[PDB]
Amino acid sequence: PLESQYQVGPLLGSGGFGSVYSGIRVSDNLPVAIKHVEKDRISDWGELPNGTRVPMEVVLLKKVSSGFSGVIRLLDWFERPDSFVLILERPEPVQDLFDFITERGALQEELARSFFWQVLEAVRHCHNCGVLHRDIKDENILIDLNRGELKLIDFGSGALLKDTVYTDFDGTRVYSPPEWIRYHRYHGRSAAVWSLGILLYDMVCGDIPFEHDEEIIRGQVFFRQRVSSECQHLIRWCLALRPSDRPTFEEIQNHPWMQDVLLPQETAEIHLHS
Repeated sequence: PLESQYQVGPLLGSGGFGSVYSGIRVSDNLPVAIKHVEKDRISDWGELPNGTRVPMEVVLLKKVSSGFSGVIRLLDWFERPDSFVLILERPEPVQDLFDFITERGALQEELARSFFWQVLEAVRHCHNCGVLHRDIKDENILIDLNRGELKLIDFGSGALLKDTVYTDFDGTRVYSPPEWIRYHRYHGRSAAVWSLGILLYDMVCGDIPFEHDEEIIRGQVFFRQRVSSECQHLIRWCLALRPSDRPTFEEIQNHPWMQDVLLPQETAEIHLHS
């Protein structure tokens, strides 16, 4: 019954995703995030096993809800006359990867390795559960600063994972692959790998490689910071113009740059001062 369950706090953020508030679960003082989405602004709608009409986001979150801490967890949701309200886990203290990179600059490679591996494990979990996120980027990744653990957030542009072609997209253009820009056609996993290349470059360089369609299409990658030969190779591989030339998730995690990753806790002790 909503009001008697949560104590609503300050606005955490807003945007294409909705409006997200800090909240507390009254029953156990649990930190939560309360995300509101207007029905009018809802892209596409889904399908609960019981068959009520909910936004796809709800569908996707439930499909990826489990013990695994690499993806945000949906705890409850409500329907209102003009909106849906999502109760989500909130780590505390937390900071997003965009803010982290803004505050700290280009990340040491040891750190970018730990973070990127964890992103890979989380996207693999999504795909495994039939979910394609479709907006992988620094802003949609939270860092649980205590545990050195990353969380994927905002599945509001996601879809069910299919093996046929997608002709629709509404994630972040600068993270979208050349085949979306040129043809308005992509395949889930290979588009995901492209965005993973953009994000890796973002971590090691402190900014994204392309701002304009022409740059995305041309595919030429310039390194503005000192980046190791192996990291450069991995990044350029993910950012292959032909989708079919892109690494599989397995090929990425077998890549030599990806060897000897730190544990999340190790990562926090060293790089998060914990």
